Amino acid sequence: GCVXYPWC
Repeated sequence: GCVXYPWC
């Protein structure tokens, strides 16, 4: 889970 997901 990258900061932004789904909009990473």
